[PDB]
Amino acid sequence: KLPNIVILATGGTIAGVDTLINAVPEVKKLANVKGEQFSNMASENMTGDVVLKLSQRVNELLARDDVDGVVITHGTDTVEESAYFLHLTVKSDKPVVFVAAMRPATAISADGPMNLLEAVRVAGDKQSRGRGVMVVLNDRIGSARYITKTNASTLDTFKANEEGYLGVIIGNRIYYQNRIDKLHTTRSVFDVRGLTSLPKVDILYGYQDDPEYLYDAAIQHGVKGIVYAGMGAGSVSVRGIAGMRKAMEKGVVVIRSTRTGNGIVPPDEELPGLVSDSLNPAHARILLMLALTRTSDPKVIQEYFHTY
Amino acid sequence: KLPNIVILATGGTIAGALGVDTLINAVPEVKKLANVKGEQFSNMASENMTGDVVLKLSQRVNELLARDDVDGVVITHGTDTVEESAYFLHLTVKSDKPVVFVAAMRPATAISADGPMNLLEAVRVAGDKQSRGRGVMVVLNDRIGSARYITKTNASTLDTFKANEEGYLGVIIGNRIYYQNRIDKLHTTRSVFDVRGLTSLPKVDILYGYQDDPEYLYDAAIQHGVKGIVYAGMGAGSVSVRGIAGMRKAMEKGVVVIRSTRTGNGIVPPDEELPGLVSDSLNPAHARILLMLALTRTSDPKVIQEYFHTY
Amino acid sequence: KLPNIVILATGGTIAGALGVDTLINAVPEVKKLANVKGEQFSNMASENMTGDVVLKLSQRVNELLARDDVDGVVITHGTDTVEESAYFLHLTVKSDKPVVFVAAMRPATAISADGPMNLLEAVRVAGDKQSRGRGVMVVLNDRIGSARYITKTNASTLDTFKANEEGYLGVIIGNRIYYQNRIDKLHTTRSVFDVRGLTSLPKVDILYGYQDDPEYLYDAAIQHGVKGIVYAGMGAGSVSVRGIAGMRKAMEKGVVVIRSTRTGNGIVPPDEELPGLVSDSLNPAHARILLMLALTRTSDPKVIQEYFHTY
Amino acid sequence: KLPNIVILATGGTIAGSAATGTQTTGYKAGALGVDTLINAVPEVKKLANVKGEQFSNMASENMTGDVVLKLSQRVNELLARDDVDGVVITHGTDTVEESAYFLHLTVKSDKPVVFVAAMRPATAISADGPMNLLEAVRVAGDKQSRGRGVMVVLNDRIGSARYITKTNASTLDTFKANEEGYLGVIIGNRIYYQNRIDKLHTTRSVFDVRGLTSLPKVDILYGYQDDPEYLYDAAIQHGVKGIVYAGMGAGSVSVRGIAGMRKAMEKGVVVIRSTRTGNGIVPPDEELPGLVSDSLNPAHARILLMLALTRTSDPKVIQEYFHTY
Ligand SMILES: N[C@@H](CCC(=O)O)C(=O)O
Ligand SMILES: N[C@@H](CCC(=O)O)C(=O)O
Ligand SMILES: N[C@@H](CCC(=O)O)C(=O)O
Ligand SMILES: N[C@@H](CCC(=O)O)C(=O)O
Repeated sequence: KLPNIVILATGGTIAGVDTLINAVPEVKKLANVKGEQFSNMASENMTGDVVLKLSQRVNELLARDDVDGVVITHGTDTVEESAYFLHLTVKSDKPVVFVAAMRPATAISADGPMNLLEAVRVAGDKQSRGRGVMVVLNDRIGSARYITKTNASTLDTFKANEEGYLGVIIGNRIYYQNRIDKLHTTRSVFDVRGLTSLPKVDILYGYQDDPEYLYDAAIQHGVKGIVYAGMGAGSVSVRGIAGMRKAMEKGVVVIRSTRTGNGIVPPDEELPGLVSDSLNPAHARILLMLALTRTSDPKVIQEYFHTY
Repeated sequence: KLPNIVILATGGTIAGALGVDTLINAVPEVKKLANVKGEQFSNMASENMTGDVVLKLSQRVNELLARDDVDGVVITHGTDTVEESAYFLHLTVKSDKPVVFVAAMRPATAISADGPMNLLEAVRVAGDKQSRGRGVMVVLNDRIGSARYITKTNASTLDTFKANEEGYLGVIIGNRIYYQNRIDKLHTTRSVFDVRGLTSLPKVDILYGYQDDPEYLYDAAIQHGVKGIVYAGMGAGSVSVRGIAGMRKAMEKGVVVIRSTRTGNGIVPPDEELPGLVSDSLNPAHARILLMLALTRTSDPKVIQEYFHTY
Repeated sequence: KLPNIVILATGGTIAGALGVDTLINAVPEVKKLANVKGEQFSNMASENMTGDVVLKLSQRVNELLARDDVDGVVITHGTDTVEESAYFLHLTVKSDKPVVFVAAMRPATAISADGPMNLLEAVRVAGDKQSRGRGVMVVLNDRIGSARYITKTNASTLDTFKANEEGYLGVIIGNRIYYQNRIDKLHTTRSVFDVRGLTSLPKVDILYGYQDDPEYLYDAAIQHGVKGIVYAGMGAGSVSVRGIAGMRKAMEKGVVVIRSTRTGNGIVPPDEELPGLVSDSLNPAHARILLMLALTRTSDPKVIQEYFHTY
Repeated sequence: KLPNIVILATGGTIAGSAATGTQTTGYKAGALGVDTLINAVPEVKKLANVKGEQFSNMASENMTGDVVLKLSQRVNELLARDDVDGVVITHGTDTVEESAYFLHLTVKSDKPVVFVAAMRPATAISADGPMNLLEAVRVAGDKQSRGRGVMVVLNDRIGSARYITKTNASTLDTFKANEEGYLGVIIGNRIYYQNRIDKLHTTRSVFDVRGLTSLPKVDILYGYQDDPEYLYDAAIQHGVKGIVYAGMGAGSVSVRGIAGMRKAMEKGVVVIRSTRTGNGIVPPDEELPGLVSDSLNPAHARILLMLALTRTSDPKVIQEYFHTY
């Protein structure tokens, strides 16, 4: 028979979850779908405490024998943060597929309907198991660890320039290309099912004349971590170095990432802080927050940035 | 005979430690492309380049290009903020003579260092008469990028400088320049921005957009006297309820807010439902440069918005 | 007043069978942007479009643009060979009025079909005063590509039309056109090519380059009277010993040989030690179009090579 | 101690030289010996115990299936030895993706096989060959590189032989897999692995050519406006066993191409519909003649079809190979 798929709605312009389902009745030929309204917000207002609750609910659903996979509708702007959080914390090999739309549901040539169909097909395919959390738009299956919104406004915005897609959906058929060589889901050390709150982590940009006082402000409000969206390969001005050294003196963990959009920030002993490997600032903040729920050991956190 | 090209050095791994003359003598082939003079303007890693110094760089380039014995200028620079320096000069250099920034992703001592060929290409571009009137250029890895579109897209690769949606102005293949595009924007001799009499620039900071982004960072920027804030927003400059509160406080105190995007590419469109101006297709670093220069001429938000659509 | 735009239909799945008026009524918003008139030129899948028909298409567009009551033309077309038809008109249409090809990767009946918004964007482009004088354009997926640079890069995706090295002329975001580039090539009103009196075109075939590529395919093309051969070469138009023998036989019989590349992008540079001319950055399908038009004016290889560097 | 790596040289610009250092074209490929290349990069000896072997010295546009067959057989011999930990193969850029994918399907070992090439001749200013070779040796000698299929390394990137292609005629960064990305990257003397390909290769591949002396003939025909039926006739008459069609869009066929393919199939020729576009999926369509290439581009599709024809004539089996290899 058909796979059993829960469509868990959080908001986003792709949207009422039942209104969405009935607007795309073809999904009912791909799966037995049940809609659940988890929240209804624009994703720029999604917060870590709500994402935590999202992961806890998804873990509960996937523990059920009558649930084969979950599709999560979400706004595009921060889907990559929510998706990567669940990538590290969902303790199941059953597919979890985030889906979103770049055009509103009323727009001409709205992309939401076909994105949803594709997400349900992916979530219901036996071959989709064990691949980590996925993000599906525009016929592409992206890994939550590599995929990012690369363009403010286009349909094809979700890309992983250096890492490619896990697969594509063409002609109602899934073509799997890659498995990511990173830890996730069932292999992940992270289990947050007993957590109720998350560590505070802020992101500071790197640019000519970047100011020291933004580090001061972050320290004074009690951040546990700072992610630096650095110039080039996490390069730091003399002002940023002063700010990072002050932050580390107060026990704040600093991760140097990159503002460029892609690539590796390599280790460098003459610079302060840890390095983000190929994690962009938004993903690096998610991983650092979760790491800080378990450890403050810099060697462990640095390995996590190389392996997750 | 040969064009007269000044190689104006600011630092960077293409040299920074080595002096400009060490670079020239390491690549003696440049002397077959132009009569080259080295001038050491500074010698810093580009992450320490500052607006006050970029201001002086533009003023010095303007003096050089005013001379009849200078046909063009090649500016050696670190990769990390070359796109900020180049766009500043894109808007303030008052000449059609070529200004070409060049950089290297590998240090000059590395195996297969890219600096030598990047410099050779930059000199060929700066000395070609067909390069005039094209705006400020950034040359690496056989590519000629416009200062308005080109950005460092990768932390660590040789091919990092790309303009994903706008492409390259031209390419250099087999010792020949192939020009592909002219940028459909105002620059250089048609720009209203003139800083030849300025000594300082308005303070403009950049704040990131992300889940749980904090209001206090807006408070801190206001309390330290920023005149503008560039917001590297989620998606098309979308703003959380906390960012909205912070922007409303900044605007009440007269700070100009530009909504840009953290994504890397594309258009932030006007939106009546959100605070602030929009950055068009300017990324946060370029938006900060334009906003700083705009604030030297006006505080009218409708004029600043038009600058962002035309420069 | 609204611009007057003709929607000239040739086929493709954007109307897939379906008449042009049905497509217009499926996007009634176009009537708010322009006074539109549909004209059914043909109704075929674009893999069956032929040079003789493209010739007539070019002649009909020139007739329409000669009229004072026509401000621009949108041409609906299949995706598979739109880049061939579009580049042909890019070289042969004698007007600065916009000519905008539009297509769809999903059939008109599909869920989330891209045709309606592509058509709406194409009409917005064709009717905008800022769109004049830019050469022939191809509009899909919010992007405006030049017919000289744009190509179908993916067999099956909505975002397939890209120009990796040259970017887009502009984009359409939030019901507004953002122009980024003007192509630095000759086209339309500055093109030497005129086919308004022709009824047929010279025969030109394309042969692939690959390991073990066979000499007998050159023999066959010669025997069937080709006037030109475009070679989709390995790398930068590299040729095996078998391809060299085939090209030398073709050139001895007066066949003009153009070396292009199978790679998808970039410059095939001059190499006097290899037979034939080089395609500059033209891919094999575009190179065939230019070679056909070049042969209507000359058989001089030096002149043809200059065409490939300027068009 | 250090891994033992054989550098097996076939030719290419990476062994190319010229009269001056300013010409990046007009040089001559396959003119420097492998020991000249190794001695130009002596740092390789701190990464591995290296042995150079001159297999051939030709421009890769002249590489042929008969020689690629011998290359696969020689690499299999080398990797069977206990004193060989991996192999680096220097090769011209123009057809490295064909040679690499052939060995991807036929090498019967998990030890790394890494193809390396250069877009600038060895004498050029800022020549890329030296660092590409050092990266390839680092990759071939790392035990974490085992079991990943055959790799192609240039410009700090590790590409799978199944996805990587030369995308630009002339640039250093030409080797890309737009939709599938890189297996890994090499930054700061360190390898970062990102992906494992979800396809069959090497030790899990059914293709074995170690006893073969010849390969089936397969030609490639382009799809375009006015494409001629006579090229199909010519291919049939010269005895092709397979035809790969570099089709318009998603393997779409004109009325002339359809007539040609039906003639070929009536004569027993296997037709694979691929795409000239550069990327993406050619989907099944029973309304059209032939099999479909999945995401294989024409040059890769030709290699897989040649190897498929060494073991099967069953179209269901061949189509399944194109979906799984
Ligand atoms: N800012 C909105 C955009 C619309 C959408 O992507 O759904 C959101 O992320 O929710
Ligand atoms: N952080 C250094 C990197 C070296 C370089 O790019 O030249 C700089 O930007 O100067
Ligand atoms: N083969 C069809 C594909 C559908 C389309 O692009 O319209 C054509 O090019 O006409
Ligand atoms: N045609 C030459 C160029 C080599 C190269 O660029 O590596 C070959 O493939 O051998």
